[PDB]
Amino acid sequence: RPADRSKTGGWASAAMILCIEAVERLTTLGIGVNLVTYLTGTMHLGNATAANTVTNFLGTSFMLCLLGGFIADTFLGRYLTIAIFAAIQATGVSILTLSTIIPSGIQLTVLYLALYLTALGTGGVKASVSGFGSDQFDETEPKERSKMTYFFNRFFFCINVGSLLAVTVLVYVQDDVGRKWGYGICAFAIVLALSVFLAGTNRYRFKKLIGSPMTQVAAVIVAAWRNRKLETLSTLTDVEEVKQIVRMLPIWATCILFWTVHAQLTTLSVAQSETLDRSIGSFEIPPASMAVFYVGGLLLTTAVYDRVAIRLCKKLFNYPHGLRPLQRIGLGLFFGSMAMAVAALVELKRLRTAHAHGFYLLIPQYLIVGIGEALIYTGQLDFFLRECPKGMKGMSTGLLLSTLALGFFFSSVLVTIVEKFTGKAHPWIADDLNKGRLYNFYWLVAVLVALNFLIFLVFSKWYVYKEKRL
Amino acid sequence: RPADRSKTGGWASAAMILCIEAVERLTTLGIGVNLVTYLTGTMHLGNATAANTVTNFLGTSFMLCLLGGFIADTFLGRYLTIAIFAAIQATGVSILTLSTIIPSGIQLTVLYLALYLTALGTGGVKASVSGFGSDQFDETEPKERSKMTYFFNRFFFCINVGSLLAVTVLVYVQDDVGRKWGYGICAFAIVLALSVFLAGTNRYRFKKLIGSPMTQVAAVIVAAWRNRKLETLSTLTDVEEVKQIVRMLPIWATCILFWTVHAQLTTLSVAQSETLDRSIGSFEIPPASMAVFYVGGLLLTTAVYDRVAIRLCKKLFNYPHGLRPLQRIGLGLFFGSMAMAVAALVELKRLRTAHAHGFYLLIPQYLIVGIGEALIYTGQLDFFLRECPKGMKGMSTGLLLSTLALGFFFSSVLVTIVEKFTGKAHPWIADDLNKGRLYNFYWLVAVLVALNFLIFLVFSKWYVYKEKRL
Repeated sequence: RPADRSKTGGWASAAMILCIEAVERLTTLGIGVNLVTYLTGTMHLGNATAANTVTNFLGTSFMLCLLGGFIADTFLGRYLTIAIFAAIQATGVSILTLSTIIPSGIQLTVLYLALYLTALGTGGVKASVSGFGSDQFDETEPKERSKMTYFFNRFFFCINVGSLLAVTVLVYVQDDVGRKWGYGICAFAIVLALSVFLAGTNRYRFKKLIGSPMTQVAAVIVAAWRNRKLETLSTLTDVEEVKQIVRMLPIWATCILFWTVHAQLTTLSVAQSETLDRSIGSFEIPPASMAVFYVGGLLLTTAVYDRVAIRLCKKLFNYPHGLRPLQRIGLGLFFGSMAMAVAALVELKRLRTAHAHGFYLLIPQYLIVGIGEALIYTGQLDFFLRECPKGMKGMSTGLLLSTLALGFFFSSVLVTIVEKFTGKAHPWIADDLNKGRLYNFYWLVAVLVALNFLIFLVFSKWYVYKEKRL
Repeated sequence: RPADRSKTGGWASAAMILCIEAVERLTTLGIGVNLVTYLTGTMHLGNATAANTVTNFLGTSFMLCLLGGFIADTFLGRYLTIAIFAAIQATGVSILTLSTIIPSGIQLTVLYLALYLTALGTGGVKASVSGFGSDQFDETEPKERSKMTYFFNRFFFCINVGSLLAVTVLVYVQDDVGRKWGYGICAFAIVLALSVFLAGTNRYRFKKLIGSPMTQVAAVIVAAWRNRKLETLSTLTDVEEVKQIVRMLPIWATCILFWTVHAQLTTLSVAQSETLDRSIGSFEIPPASMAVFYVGGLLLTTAVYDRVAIRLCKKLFNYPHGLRPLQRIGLGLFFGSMAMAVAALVELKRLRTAHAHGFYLLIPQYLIVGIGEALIYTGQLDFFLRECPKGMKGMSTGLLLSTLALGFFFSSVLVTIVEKFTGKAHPWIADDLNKGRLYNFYWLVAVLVALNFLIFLVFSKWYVYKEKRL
């Protein structure tokens, strides 16, 4: 409740608060990755619309985080949003466990509820836990500057370990050990982390946060039709501030498509996994445990790049960031189409052995995505961070969240459109890959993103001209 | 965050806050009444070892309630007490549910925590939910007073339904269905209410509060030792009022021996239940489920009195209630030893029969405790409300909780005393009570309560002669 006391508002906060961060982030992977294998095997839904289902939860998961961020900053507290939404997911992620214990009519209503309740909690929690660990920070930071970025960096390459573990350990517990423990532990994980965080309310110092920027971006959007009827600095320097974001839009819209190549990764590649050359010597590998190559492919890249960035910046005379304003964004797109087409070539390189009459076959597509991801993500971030003012910086992260969600919603559209393409005989979005076609769909995304790549470079020459001529 | 809002601070306060009170209430009985049965044949403890582990829990469950009430009245609010101590209990009971599904040296280590975690949680929740949901009260009260008092009697005889069902179905879900669901439903029940509570942190209005007597009493004790070496209005008003709290004390001290008798019904009388004439036709009744006769006893003795109050107030010229101040306690203390006399007499009629070669036999004792309770409570409560200056009105519901907690401990002291002096060839409370002499343990209680109630009568004369002169 009162004014700062350095003998209370300290690491105690950094500890308990960020417990939920690992707890939530690891649950989103744990649940997310393998939800496909449940909706298929356990839930009986058709492969085409068993994937479709998942994207929309993921799509929500982010659109909710975008929607919930505003609620956080503008309404009743960035603290309370953690408390309200950790309690929302704990309820949602426990109905999922009870959903794996009680008994597709009523069974779906409960499932889609439990999922879009976990899509709700995650959206609110993720939007604040990160910014509440931050609320510790100081003016010129006396010792805080070193105390902060030592723990936070010791916390980041700590959740990387856990993120590998959610794909590795938790998928084994879901596929082999039964989804009762699989989802059940996630339920326990969040209830524990809720008391831990709420035990800390005391050792915390709540900071006065300003809810923006959209707050003004919408009054700009309302004055659209009062001006239609008409058809000092709020227009002199603020409308010319909103008209600067609409410029990110072409480049921003282009990104969405990478997140669909990243979506197809968890959906069908996991369903392709539940067939391909299974037995690993003595034991067996879980189908969904394939995403390890993407998590690895993600890790390794930024582990190498943030050691070789100097070697890029020295050979080619450049600014602090070793050729990544949007350069790294184009590179990701290049790999975006690579992974899809490789996955399409391999798709039939498995079929040309199934019809006429595996573990390594699905390794490229995942590995190519991870590399393409670490390149497109640290590109996207360090784009409108550097290409927007400080009262709009990190209100630029709002463009990242809409980018993601849109790509997952678009995969559902992409799969749904192809369902409305071929009805009779065998379509290219089947229930059985050993019977029906699928490589065709993997080529469609490989082309839709190859088209996008040429579409991107057109906007590349146009946006560089917007910051230099004007 | 700013001020009074009749169009905002509303009935969700009533709706969404009190459910935790309701959940906790069904969670304390549902676990409290059983537990002994779980520690008998599931955890495998001795009849005198398991029933003693219960009295410490339930005592500490109020010793905390006394403390949590002080936390709400002085530290980081009445909303935060609910927010912290519900999640704690939801952590605690989920550990207890996980205690009944995972694999005694390290099994009790996990079970005792999950217990005393439900105790710390339960305590803080009880001592702040009721006091926060009632936040609807207004100065002169504009149409509020009506909705206010009605909602609570649409809640108090709502939680009276479910408390009766907690002895009925929840016990049957444990004793028959399995302690997995038993504590499992108990756990989900609290994780749902905690989500609902925090969510409606809008249609809630919080008030600024301070809460004694505890503060001033200790501050008076501070002066007693700092002025020990010596052996203005605070000396004339603050102490002359503190002296008034030293007055309930002998009455308070006597009531302690009622909760010792009460505790036996929840613990030791559940061992006299399980071993006696089980089945009722085609379907059997759970051993713990005998408390329906106690719960029914209370609920009836209450409803019967709440009609035959005016009938005996008009016969014997009384003021607002039918000889309800300290005359009220007396009956409960006599009925306290009465059930200890009756149950002992029926014990030998259960034992002397078994050596010579049941469900009806335990109905008397449960009712006698229930009857005496609704009398001792409307005595203890309707005492210090009218028997202490209004600055400490209801700031003596502690002088209620302290009588309970100690009453539970005094029984834990009683069982440990009898075991050391009478053990181990022919013990009173042993591993097998048929191969032991139980009946005489009651004569220690029955006569103790007969002697304790005797000193109560010896005090009642010296009270309305030494306190009435003020």
